[PDB]
Parts: sequence; structure tokens; C-alpha cells
Amino acid sequence: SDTPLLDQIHGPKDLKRLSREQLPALTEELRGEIVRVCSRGGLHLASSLGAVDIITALHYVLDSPRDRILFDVGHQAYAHKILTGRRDQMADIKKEGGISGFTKVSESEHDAITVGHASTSLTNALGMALARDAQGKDFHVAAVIGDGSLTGGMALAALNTIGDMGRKMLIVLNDNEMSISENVGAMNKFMRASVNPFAAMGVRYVGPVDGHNVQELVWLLERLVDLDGPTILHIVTTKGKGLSYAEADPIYWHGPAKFDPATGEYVPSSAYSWSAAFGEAVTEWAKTDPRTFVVTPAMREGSGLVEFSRVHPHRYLDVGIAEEVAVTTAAGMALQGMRPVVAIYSTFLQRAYDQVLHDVAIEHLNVTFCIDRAGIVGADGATHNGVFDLSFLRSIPGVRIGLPKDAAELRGMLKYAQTHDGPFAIRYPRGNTAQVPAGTWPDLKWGEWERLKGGDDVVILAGGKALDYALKAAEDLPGVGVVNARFVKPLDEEMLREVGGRARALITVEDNTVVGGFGGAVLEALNSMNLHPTVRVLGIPDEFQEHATAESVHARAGIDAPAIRTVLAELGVDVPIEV
Amino acid sequence: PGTSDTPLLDQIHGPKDLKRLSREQLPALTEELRGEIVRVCSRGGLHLASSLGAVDIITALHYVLDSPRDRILFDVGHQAYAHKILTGRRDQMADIKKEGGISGFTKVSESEHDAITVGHASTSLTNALGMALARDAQGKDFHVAAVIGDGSLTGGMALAALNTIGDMGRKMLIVLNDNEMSISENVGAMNKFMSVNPFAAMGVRYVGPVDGHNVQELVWLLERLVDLDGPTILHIVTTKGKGLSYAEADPIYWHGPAKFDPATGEYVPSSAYSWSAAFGEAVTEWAKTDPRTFVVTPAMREGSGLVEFSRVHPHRYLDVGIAEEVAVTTAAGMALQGMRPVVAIYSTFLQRAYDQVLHDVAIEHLNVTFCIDRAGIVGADGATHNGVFDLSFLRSIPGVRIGLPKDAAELRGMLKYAQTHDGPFAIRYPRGNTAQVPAGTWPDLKWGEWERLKGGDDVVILAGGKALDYALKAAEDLPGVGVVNARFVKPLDEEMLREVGGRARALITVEDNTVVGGFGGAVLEALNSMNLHPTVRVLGIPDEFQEHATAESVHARAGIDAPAIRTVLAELGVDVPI
Ligand SMILES: Cc1ncc(C[n+]2csc(CCOP(=O)(O)OP(=O)(O)O)c2C)c(N)n1
Ligand SMILES: Cc1ncc(C[n+]2csc(CCOP(=O)(O)OP(=O)(O)O)c2C)c(N)n1
Ligand SMILES: [Mg+2]
Ligand SMILES: [Mg+2]
Repeated sequence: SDTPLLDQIHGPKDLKRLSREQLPALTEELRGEIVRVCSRGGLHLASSLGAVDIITALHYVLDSPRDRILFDVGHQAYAHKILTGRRDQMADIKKEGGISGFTKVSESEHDAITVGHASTSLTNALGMALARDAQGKDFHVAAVIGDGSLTGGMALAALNTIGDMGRKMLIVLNDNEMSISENVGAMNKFMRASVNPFAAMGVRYVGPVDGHNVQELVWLLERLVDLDGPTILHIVTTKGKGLSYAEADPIYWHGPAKFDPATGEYVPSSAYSWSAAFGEAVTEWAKTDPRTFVVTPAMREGSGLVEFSRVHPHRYLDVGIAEEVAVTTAAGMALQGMRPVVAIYSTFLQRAYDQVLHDVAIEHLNVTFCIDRAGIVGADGATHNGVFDLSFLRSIPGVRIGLPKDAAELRGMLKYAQTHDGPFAIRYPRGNTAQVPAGTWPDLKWGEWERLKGGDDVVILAGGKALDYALKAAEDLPGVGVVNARFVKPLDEEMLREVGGRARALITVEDNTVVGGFGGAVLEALNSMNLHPTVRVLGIPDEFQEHATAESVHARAGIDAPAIRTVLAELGVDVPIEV
Repeated sequence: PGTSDTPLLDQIHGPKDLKRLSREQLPALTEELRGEIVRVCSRGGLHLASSLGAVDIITALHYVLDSPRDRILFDVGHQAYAHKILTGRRDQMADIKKEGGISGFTKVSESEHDAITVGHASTSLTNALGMALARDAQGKDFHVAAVIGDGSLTGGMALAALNTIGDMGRKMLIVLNDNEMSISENVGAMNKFMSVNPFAAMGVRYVGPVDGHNVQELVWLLERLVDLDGPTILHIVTTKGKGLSYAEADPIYWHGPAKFDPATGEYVPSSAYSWSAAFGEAVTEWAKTDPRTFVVTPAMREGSGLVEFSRVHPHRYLDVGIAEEVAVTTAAGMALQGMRPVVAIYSTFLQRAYDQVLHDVAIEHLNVTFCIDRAGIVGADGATHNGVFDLSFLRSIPGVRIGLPKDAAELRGMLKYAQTHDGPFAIRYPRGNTAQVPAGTWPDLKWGEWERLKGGDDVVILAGGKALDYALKAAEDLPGVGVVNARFVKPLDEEMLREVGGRARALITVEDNTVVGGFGGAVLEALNSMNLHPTVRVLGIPDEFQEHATAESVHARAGIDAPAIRTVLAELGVDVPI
């Protein structure tokens, strides 16, 4: 029946009924299935394909859930779900109401940690190891960490604590030489005679061994697992193993775009997108500005920096999954007269809060942040919704914050930010925007925002994604004015004083948490101006958001067009119900 | 006239004057500097032992290189007193950390000789890489040298940095200042370990370990190392407190020693009962009847008041080094396993773990409790240490609760709740003291309920923790003015806030936090969504880093102290005696 072995496994107990010599076949069955799961659309094919054999060996040897198997990032864990009672739900992975794309504690007893951000497996594994010992229990603790994740400060510091404590712990290093856009770093410790790249951490080191030989992998685990103290099993795997398209092109196949398993041919997006626009703009800027230096923390592809990396190799830098290192390395360059631009997703910028505050903001350094995936990002769910931005940057003295309405306005903010003292942050969503001509570089007074639709009475203030919704909401409402509130640090105070002084009510809309964001900046402003209009604050509630499309999350959170219209109606505006 | 005992320093106004000395005279400068720092520090709360410890390499560094052209970077900066004495600031060591004076750590706008502004650890390597890359980009050849101590190296931000530094392969000298002390004894793996190179796996040259107090022999090395291609780790071994017998004998206390006389080594015993202690006492007592409690600290056992606890409960204490990120996510891991970990951390260093708190602890609403010391303005340490953002950045995290205990009984109350209810909880408290309290004090409180502390609607002041002291004083002989212990920032006391904003002429909020996105901001959001529009005055620390002064000073000029609230009260039309 194409999957004879898998058909009889509903969990790891069913798995432990197969002989070792049956496991390679199960291994093929699992690859078949993972390919079918993903041929759907945007999911993690290659990382999971590469990890099948180790996940099989682990679940064969250890008995979860008494034993705890911890996954770093969790994107490489599809076989794990398939072997733990979730085979049917893979159909809806990352879909609203379905299971999560990563391991989630809520979801299953077998999911040890809720992960999505990288490099948290080892600190968590240590936490469990310590808790175990205090309790007087004993049960295995295995962490699966990829070579890319090993690059993070968090992984590297953790080992050093792990080695000090010297507890019973299995750490499997899943080594691909691939991150997304292929690993960097004086390879973290692998890539070194041949002995122990970790000796200085006082951790036992085994391998490298062949990470696709499931039988050899069982044998090893069985012997490694009752050893005293911490161990690194270093396994070498091929990203996208068992699909020649994925194998040959490990970067595209990390997140393929709907394909036919039989051919290797995929649906090509010809979309534009903020990422590409930022791409074009910096690639163009650095052509005339020798001081511009782009740094990404492991996200060349995700941020539209491929052409940038090819057109200015001498002004590009990939610091690995090390956001802390991105930000303060930019801080260094800025101190030496450069104009560094840190390209970073909103959730990942969270990892560098202190680096922004202490290393950049104190001395008002010249670092421009271009922040991608700002607001809800959708399918990745709680771990990735870049929904805190406008709160946490806002609190930091001297850090400027703007939201471009479009590519032209992005460019302007970029030009400006690159051309004036201090840090500037510019946030934009996952989503598309229109291409503008080469050499489009408008001047804008930073902090000034613009009227877009006439109307006092009720005035909507929003920027970026929220501004679409605002402009859609007001389409046929003559009373209702809209303002492109495109700066959040500086608010446009002259404008807000004037609008808040002579309007019945105001609405603020933000693709950000409601708490301490744009809504709050306005309230604080109005309060210092001793002004008291009716204000309705729409954004994401103070609570995390499961995976869902950005459009439902917004619909349910009350910031999409229909919702703004409902709020407008509560306010007294005549809103049609429409044919 | 020249009646000094420091003939060499008397003639050195910067690195250019120092290179006039022969290399044989260096040991003599080495010793003048030593005496100079002991005299400077006998004042009070300064960084004696670390600075003495690094006297010899700082001398050798300025002798070999030449700032400003070459770039000498210092990690943390608490060890760089010699650097300040050798760079035209010898005379203002008298006022270091004082308002209006030079800063305790390296500071960029303070001297062209200060390559980075520092206060938080582990940031040196990464700025050094940045400077190196820019220099290279610009087509220049000046030296970049960083000084990092061994505790500092414990930090993920240095460890990752080495990883990127080894990858780029650029001219750079990194001196490892290894005295196997942090503030406490340094914590290990890497400390345990130290004809093989410990950094082999990161493509960085390794020289040493070498004697770090031989100034003669450190110049020799530097002269040969500094023109090599690629990055170099120079490993030196020093003695924290070198030069001062009793500092050597006890490098934990002499790290930041009280007023002392150099001749004996006798110091003023600071017999205050601080918050740190009130914490320590409370956790020690609590862990005794609760085996699920586990206290984690990121290198701050002594500062967080955990010395006794680490001795009484060795099996429920953990010191993860200068790595806040690990402190928090180790705690997540613990709580995931039915334990009840307590992360003891200064507000300012909690910033290093914002993402860990959010993603590793908040997403699954985990049983981690944060006792946050140094909440608010810490004073003399200035901008890099004032913990004035925490009410803002925690508030934004779904499910993270925040209390400010009026006092030590209330600390115990909050600690009791957090430890016996689900989800995360953060308790923040100042530098300073409260009255001791009897053993077994464990009040029951309802999390999120404020207490009224003074009668009178009309103007109501809302303050918690340290602001509360000011609020209460301000209000003294003013019968219209009521004070609420707003002992909870998240959640707020919804009902009592609606009651008070519904009835009072005006409200004042006060907070030892930035004014942006904090308690005030939270109050304003609540009133908004309750559709209540009273006059509110929001008092706090302005959206502006605060240079070194005394808390009293910073609070004076920010307008959160008593006379300042009294002024606000007059402005709202309260009758306030002149
Ligand atoms: C803190 C953080 N920054 C960036 C990312 C983006 N990211 C998601 S998966 C991935 C690659 C992880 O590399 P590796 O551990 O080698 O995974 P593998 O391709 O080997 O399966 C990255 C960089 C992330 N998940 N977390
Ligand atoms: C993020 C952070 N956490 C904690 C501190 C507190 N701290 C200041 S100095 C120091 C010890 C520094 O150790 P090391 O580099 O070995 O310097 P040494 O005392 O040996 O001179 C610590 C932990 C800090 N500066 N930054
Ligand atoms: Mg990999
Ligand atoms: Mg040291």
C-alpha cells in the first residue's frame, strides 16, 4: 500500500516493533510522505528530509515522552510529527486550526519545547537535565541542533554552561553545512589531527558520523545514551536528502513554492514584495555611497539581499544566526565613519533589544535598521509574528521609527536615514508593493506625516499595512479623513495637536500589539497636549496569535477594512450595509 | 614644585609622553599607576581590583600602539582606570562617577581615546570586528585591539563574535585578560579548561598563556604580534587586585570596595539592610519548604544578594556566567519540567534577555519568576546601567506579570504568589534598603489589586515601589491628595482605576521608569478603553539617557521626587504651602 510499515505506526511504541533492519524502508516511506506533504506549497521540505534518519534512530532508541527529544527551530521535524500520532494532520500543517509547522508543547506530549527562533534547544535541554537531577529522576535528554543554529550566542554560551555542570545529556549536531543561505562562521566548531573541536567546553565528542545510516545511528545512540556527562554526537547529513532537486539546490528547497514531486518543477512567484524593493534600493544606494554596509543575521534570501551580495561583495556581511552580532558589529562600523544598514526581520530583532539600546542608542550611532516581516506574518504563528517593534523600539531614546506607505516612501526613509545622525528604524510587512523607477529618491521631512483623504469629524491615523485597511475602510465615507501616520518616533505633533483638537473622534490602527505601540504613543501625546478626543485603538490584542493567514488574524483582531467600518459605525458615521 | 612620589606620571599627559620613557622605566610607571589607583579608590564605590589587575597590559598597550590613530577597545570598562590616567584624565579621577565628572567606564564622547561606550559586558569583540571591517573597507591600516576579561568571554555575544572574527580573518588583536575571576569566581567549562589552542575551532591564532604583569615582556610580545595577518588571541594571566595585598587575598569584595584606608586595608562595614538582602533572605526561607524552587543568576550572586542562598541550598542554585540569555531559557527548561525557577537579575541586564522572556517563557506561559534588582535609576553607573525601561519592555509581552513591592513584607507576598500560580511573573525593586522583617512573614495578596494608602479623591497620585516613597511624602499635609500603592503594572487594577478616574479632579502617575510606554502609558491606555477622560499628569524619567549622578539628583531633575510632585500638585490647583 505504498507505506506498509508507516500504516501500522501511531506512535513510538509501534515504531519499536520493527527490527533495525526494517528501518531503512521506514526511512524511505517517511521521505515519500514528507515530499507529498510539502508539494502543497510553502513549507520546510529540505531541512526535514535531511533529518529523517536521526529522528527515526532517536525515537527507536529513547522512549518519548518519558524521555525528552528537543528540536532546535523545529522546522526539521516533520518525521517526528509523522511518528507521533500526527500523520493525518500533516495535510493541514501551518493552516488555520491545524497543527503548527514547529514542535509545540500545547500540541503533543512528544513536543518537548515550543521553538521557532533558533538556538534555544541547548539551554532548554540543560534546564530539563538540571530539573531531572533535582527531582532524583533519570530519563534521557536529547537535543537536535543544526549547524546553523550552533552559530548563535545562545547555543555557544549554553555548551559552556553544559560542560561546567557536566550532566547526562545527548546533543546531536545535525550538520548540513547549510543554514538557509548556507552556513558561515569559521564553522562554529565543526571544521576543526582531527580530535574534539569542543574540548574547551569539557563535553564528550563523537563523530563526525554518517547521518543517513539509520542502523549505524541506532547502534551509536544505544551506546552513547547511558554514558555519564554531556555528549555531542556530530552527524553529517545532506540537506534535502532523497530528493535530487532538494539535494542539488538546498537554498530554494528549504521553503519550496508548490511543486510536482515527479518532475522537480515548481510554481514560480513573479510577485514583487517589500523584500525586493529594499533589495533594489540598497543595491542602488551603495552604488553611490561607499560608506553603506549591509549586515544580515543569516537571512540573505529572506531580505532580498541576493543581488546585493553579488553586486557589492565587499560591503555585505552574514553573521550567522547571531542577531546580537549583527547589531553591535554595525555599531562598530558606524563608530568608524561607515553607514551600516542592519537588515533584520522584526521577530529576530527582538534578540538584539539590548544591542540596540546599549551599543547603538546610547551614543546615537549611525545605524539604519530595515525591518522586514513587521506585524503579523501569518503561517509561522506565535514565534514569528513581528508584532512588538513599535513598542520595544519606541521606548529606546533617540531611535527613530517609520512605516513607508509604498516603495517610493521606503526609498525616502532610506535616503533620509542614511543621511542624518542617529539610529533610524523602518518597518515593512511580508507582502507585496509596486515597483518604482530606478533612481526614485524623494525627500521627506522625517516625522511629518501626510493627509491622504480629506475629512475632519472622524480621522484615521495608520501607517504601512494598517494604512491599506484605513484607505479601504474610508472608500465611500465623506465624513471620514485618513492620515498616513508614517512615523512613530517623532509622532507628527503639530499635526496630531491640530487633528486631535478638532475632530469628534480618532482611530489609530497598527499592525502591532495594542500595548505600548502606536495607539499608546498617540494617547501619551494627546495627554501631554492636554487634549481629550474619543480615540479607538485597534491593533493586535495583548495575546499571542496562532498560525493563520495574516488576513484572518487581522479580521479577528479588528484592524481589517470591515472592522474599521464597524468601529466607525459605533462612532456615529453613516456606514452602508451595501447590496 | 615637584614634591610628588610619582615623577613619571607627573610628565605624562597622554600616550605620546609615555613613549618618551625607555622600556626599562615601564615597571616604575607600572607601580606609580598602582599607587595612583589605590589613592583614587579609597574614596568609596569604585572599581579598584579589576583596574589594578589590568595596569600592566594597559601600559604595554599604550606604549606599543597609539590611540587615537589605533583603536584600543575595553570590554565592560571597569578595568580601565590606568587607561584614563594615561589619557589626560589623571586629575579627574577624583570625581569619576560623580555628577558633572568623568564616567566610571570608557565613554566615546568623553575622550577620543575611548573607542567604545561600555557598561554591559561582552560587547568589545563585536565592535572590534566592526571597526576592523570598516577600516579594511576604507582602505586603512590602523590597529584594532580589544581587551576582554575571562568572565566577559562567557558571553554568547563574545563567543559568537569570535566565530565571525575567525571567519573574516582580518588584522585584529584580542587580549584575553584571564584572572579566573568574574565578580564572583568565574564559572566554567572554559574556566575549567584554562601546547594546544582552545580556540582552534574558530580559526584564531593563540598566544600564551603569558604572565600579564610583566610590562617589559608584554611590550616585547605586542611589538611582534600586532603586525601579523589575521586575528590573534593573546592570553594573559593576571591577579585581580594585583599590587594591593588584601585585594589579592579577597578579589570578590575588592571588586567595588567601600571607603577604605590603603595602609591597613580596613574599610567601613556597610551595615544597611538592602532590598538585595531582603530578597536573599526571602528566597532562602522559601526554598526550604519548597523543593521545586531553583535560583538562577547570570554572574551576580553577590549583587543579587544570593551568597547565603548559594551556601544553604547548593543544589538549587545556578550561576550561568555573564550570559543572561542562558539564565532565562535554562529557567524555561526547568519550569517545563515541573520545577519553579527564580531568575535573579538586574533590570538593565534583563534587557539582554528580552527575546528569551518573550519567546521561550511567554509563548507557553511558563512558571518562571523574575526577581529584578536595580530596577530604576541606579545612579553612579550612569546611562548603561539605569534600569529604567523594564516596565515598558515587559508590559508588551503577553502574560508577563509585573509587581513593585512597597516593602519587604510585600516582596514576600509577591514572591509567594508568583511561585504558587501559573505563568511568568516579574517583581522589580530598587537599589536601596527597606526594614528587615520577621522570619515567616508570608502575606497573602490578590495579584493585581492595588491598596489605597492615603485618603482623598481630588488629586490622586498613583505610584509604586520607589515612586511610592515620593508620592507618600509629597502628600503629607494635603488632605485632598490621596495616594494609591499602584503595586501592580500588569495587570493594572482595572476596577480601582475606573473608580478613581471617575471621581478625582485629576490624577498623577509616578514611576522609576522611562515615561514612554510605562506605567503612565499603561494607565492612559486603560482610561482610554474605559472611555474615561480625566486630567492625568504622567511623571517619569524623560526619553533621554541619564548620565551619572545620584538617584536623588536624577529624580530631582526628572521631576519624580517629593518637591517635584508637590510642584505638580500646585499646578493642578491644590493648595500647597510655599
Ligand atoms: C533567532 C532566529 N534567527 C533566524 C532564524 C531564521 N531561520 C529559520 S531556519 C534557519 C536555518 C537553521 O540552520 P540549521 O540549524 O543548519 O537548519 P537545517 O537547514 O540544517 O535544517 C534560519 C536561519 C530563526 N529561526 N531564528
Ligand atoms: C550583561 C552584563 N551582565 C552583568 C554585568 C556585571 N559585571 C560587571 S563586571 C563583571 C565581571 C567581569 O568579569 P571579567 O571580564 O573576568 O573582568 P575582571 O573582574 O576579571 O577584571 C560583571 C559580571 C555586566 N557588566 N553586563
Ligand atoms: Mg544545517
Ligand atoms: Mg577576569
